[PDB]
Amino acid sequence: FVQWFSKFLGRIL
Repeated sequence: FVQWFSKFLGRIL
């Protein structure tokens, strides 16, 4: 589970 790594990457991925 990742919320901080996706809050910045999930926005580009």
